[PDB]
Amino acid sequence: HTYEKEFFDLLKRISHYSEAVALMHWDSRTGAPKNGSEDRAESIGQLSTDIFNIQTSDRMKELIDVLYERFDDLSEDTKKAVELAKKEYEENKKIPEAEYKEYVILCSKAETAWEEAKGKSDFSLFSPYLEQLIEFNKRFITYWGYQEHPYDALLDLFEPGVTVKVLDQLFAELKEAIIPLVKQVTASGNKPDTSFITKAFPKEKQKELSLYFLQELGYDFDGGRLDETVHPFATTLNRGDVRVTTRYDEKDFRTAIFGTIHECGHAIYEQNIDEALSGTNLSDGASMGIHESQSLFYENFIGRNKHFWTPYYKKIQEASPVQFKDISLDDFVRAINESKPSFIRVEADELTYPLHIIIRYEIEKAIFSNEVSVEDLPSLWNQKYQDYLGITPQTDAEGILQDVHWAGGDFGYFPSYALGYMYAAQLKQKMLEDLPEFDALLERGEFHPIKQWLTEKVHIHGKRKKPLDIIKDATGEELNVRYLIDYLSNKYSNLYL
Amino acid sequence: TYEKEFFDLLKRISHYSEAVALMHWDSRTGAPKNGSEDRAESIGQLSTDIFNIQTSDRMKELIDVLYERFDDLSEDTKKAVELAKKEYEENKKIPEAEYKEYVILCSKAETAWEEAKGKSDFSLFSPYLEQLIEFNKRFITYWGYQEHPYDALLDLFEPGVTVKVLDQLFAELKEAIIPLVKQVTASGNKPDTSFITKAFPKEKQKELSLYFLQELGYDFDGGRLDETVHPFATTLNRGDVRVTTRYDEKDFRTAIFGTIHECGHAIYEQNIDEALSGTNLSDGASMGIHESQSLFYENFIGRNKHFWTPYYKKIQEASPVQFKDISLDDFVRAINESKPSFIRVEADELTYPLHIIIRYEIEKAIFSNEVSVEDLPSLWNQKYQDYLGITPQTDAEGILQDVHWAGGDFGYFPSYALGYMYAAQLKQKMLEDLPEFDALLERGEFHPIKQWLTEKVHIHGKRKKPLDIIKDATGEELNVRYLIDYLSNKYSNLYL
Ligand SMILES: [Cl-]
Ligand SMILES: [Cl-]
Ligand SMILES: [Cl-]
Ligand SMILES: [Cl-]
Ligand SMILES: [Cl-]
Ligand SMILES: [Cl-]
Ligand SMILES: [Cl-]
Ligand SMILES: [F-]
Ligand SMILES: [Zn+2]
Ligand SMILES: [Zn+2]
Ligand SMILES: [Zn+2]
Ligand SMILES: [Zn+2]
Ligand SMILES: [Zn+2]
Ligand SMILES: [Zn+2]
Ligand SMILES: [Zn+2]
Repeated sequence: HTYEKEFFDLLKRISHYSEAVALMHWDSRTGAPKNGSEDRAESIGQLSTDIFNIQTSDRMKELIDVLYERFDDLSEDTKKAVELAKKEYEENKKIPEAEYKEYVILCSKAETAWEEAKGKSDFSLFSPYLEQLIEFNKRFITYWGYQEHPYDALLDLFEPGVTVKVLDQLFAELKEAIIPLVKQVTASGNKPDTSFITKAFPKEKQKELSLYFLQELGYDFDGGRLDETVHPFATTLNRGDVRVTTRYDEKDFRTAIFGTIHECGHAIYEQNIDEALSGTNLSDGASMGIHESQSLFYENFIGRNKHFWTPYYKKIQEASPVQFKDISLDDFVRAINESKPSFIRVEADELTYPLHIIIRYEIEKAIFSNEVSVEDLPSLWNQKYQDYLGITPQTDAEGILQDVHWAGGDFGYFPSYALGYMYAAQLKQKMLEDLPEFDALLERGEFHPIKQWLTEKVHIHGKRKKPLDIIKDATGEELNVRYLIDYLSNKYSNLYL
Repeated sequence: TYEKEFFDLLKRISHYSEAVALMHWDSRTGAPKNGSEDRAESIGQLSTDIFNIQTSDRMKELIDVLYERFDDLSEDTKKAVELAKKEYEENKKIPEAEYKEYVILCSKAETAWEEAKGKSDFSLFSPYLEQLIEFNKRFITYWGYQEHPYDALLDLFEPGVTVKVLDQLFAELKEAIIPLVKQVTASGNKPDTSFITKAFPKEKQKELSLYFLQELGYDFDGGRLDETVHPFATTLNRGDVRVTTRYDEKDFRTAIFGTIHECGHAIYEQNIDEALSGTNLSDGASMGIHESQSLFYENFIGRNKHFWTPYYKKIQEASPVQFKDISLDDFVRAINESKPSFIRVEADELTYPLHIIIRYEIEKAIFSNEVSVEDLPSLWNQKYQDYLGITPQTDAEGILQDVHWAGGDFGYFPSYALGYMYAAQLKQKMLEDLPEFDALLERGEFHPIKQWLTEKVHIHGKRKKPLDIIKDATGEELNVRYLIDYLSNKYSNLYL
């Protein structure tokens, strides 16, 4: 089919602009000289609008139309690809190209601005951009339109189907189960010694471990690389180039470990999406939610599984000797999985983690129903952390400025971490049927069985299935919170109670 | 509105260049080998994207409309359009589909080249060197030429330079160098060069390179230093000119002169009139003029023994065991040693030109179809014997030595000699306004020298042509005499 090839040719063209775009973003987070900032933001905006144009072009629209009528004579991937392109057409089409362009430029600038604001713990430096980033999104919500809550317009950008109504009901149950559970954890003298955790752990050695764990867990270094960054992230330049980045803290080796493993999650996913889909519309994660189910599956359902540490603790002890000298493997894991309310989401424990997502969800729900101004955000932010965690951020760096998501314009994203955590919980239990020897594998430092399970259930499909079908097909039951609640509940009732 | 729409196309090209530059730089500093293929494609798409703007019909329309209206355009705009017209006319002779696959080939070929050099295996790079040469022979056809077919490629870098010109030009060089080296190779004055090949800790070298970069004027808020196989300097945008180097713990010289050399390109790129930023004119006047700046920094500063007066203290403290009880005097005497060798990039001042000539003739033979790919390693090793009296034992130190070809840079090499000549001329003339030059180096005060180079060379960007740059700066067109005298004198006082 000629029209088909002209269609995929265009996507593959977009594919290349994407690599250039992702590299520029990655380069900006790994050393790009500040003097080049302005032109760098300009170029990212140009190549982004290029992609935008190829997707909003009359020709693209004609190719879609034609291919829809001949829908039956086409293969599965082609059908899904055109339906996907059709939505992206109708969707972008609602936005003035001149606006998308300056927005993209603003994001590139806002993020560099943000990186500085956070490093200095300066809200006022970021504030100006935050106001615009939002002002743009409010406007975009108008252009796309919505059915219930205007915030759904943004939620739909990451989890098609997830609405404010659906989330309220679900975050309700999480509160109902986590908060009281976290109170019990707080009301006990079972607090495990964690003194050895906050000691000095030489950076150079943490770097060795992160690289090591990556190799161990299955991250392909021939198709990736590890580098340092203020805020860890994983990006896909092209199917053969999926990079991850982490952050080291000599007073908490944990941050790098779980951050690296977290990112390793996304990477593994990306490094296993069917190669046939490469260069196309469907070579991407099913949704942030399903993507986060992979990062969280690795970080939490492996990295935070005590058997995962049996074989590796020997190394950790040798990397920073004086610190873990005479610390029991048993004490070590108990120290790692210490649950207690803290300020940083990225570094929070498994039990208190969901609350962070909830806090962000609600603040955003407010920002887009015009209930809060940029000026009162820090105050609103701090209040929520008190309501759900009983602690109040004292600095901007550990407060509102903590995450990069807003700086990049990613509003409506955060809830996907919650969902992702739920998906991970559900995938984990169902995986036990096929791999009962799970904990045994971790102790043997054997991860291909687990990885393979995920590749066939999630990875490989890429965007050939939607989240709903991904989970129903893998566990044979739609997304159900009970699993996460049971996992968490059962796990933190034994460590403390 | 025409002039505006015109510069708007140029700025549009400028952002594609950053993207391309970055993709290139990234592929030389870490990019995963599995994204190798698609990386080539993206460079190709983005490169062809720039090509299409320069060859578009609307661009040609804007070109003509501004020419009619010429006399009313500004000096910058005039030159901007003259350049746009040259590239339009030049690129229009090449089939788009072909430039695209050619760009993709260079990207893939350079990747294959890094590996071939690493494994010292020519067979791995041969399949590519075959295609690169083919495309270009074919390009000579499209562009056309007058005297020698190689003239079409030489024109890509040094407009106005031809085989006739270079033959005569190099002829005088061989004549002055060859006998001069015999002498140096024939004297019991061989400076002691034992402490050089000692072990110099890589991590320490890196500190020095960063130190010298700061000293010589490189702006780190506008750039960065990173490692690579083959050092180079690139401009992503006016405020992002990066430089790379290569550390050898068994000869610190490689990283030092390598960095300072790249610093030259950078100090230049970082001083082109900002007004030309985002345009057609914000670049080097030509490869020769660029190599004139890198070579001025590398040789006329780095190799002027006075340069080491203020820094020799640091070199000793970085690797104390190595330079323990070695006189500053003996140091500079060893640094500027002159013995025939295999690697151009590391070759000494006296023998450097011979390396360029060897490549000049080889390339000349290549495009006049007087040699096949299969026979190049042979011919190459022969010339290295013909001019240096030594034969490469591995293709790594032989024909795989430099990257240029893998990158599709044929007709580029001569520009190093022209730059070296330009440097020699700029130098002697600079002595007129700066006699205390050697005094400045002893104090490590370079601002006087940089500012001179900036007013005479950098600031202009592409506003002036090389012929214009040199005439305006020295008062006379280019002249080999300055380089011959400089080398003649300098290396006669060392050994003879
Ligand atoms: Cl990021
Ligand atoms: Cl981002
Ligand atoms: Cl194994
Ligand atoms: Cl290169
Ligand atoms: Cl002296
Ligand atoms: Cl190159
Ligand atoms: Cl002197
Ligand atoms: F890098
Ligand atoms: Zn994540
Ligand atoms: Zn970002
Ligand atoms: Zn295995
Ligand atoms: Zn150079
Ligand atoms: Zn002297
Ligand atoms: Zn290159
Ligand atoms: Zn002197």
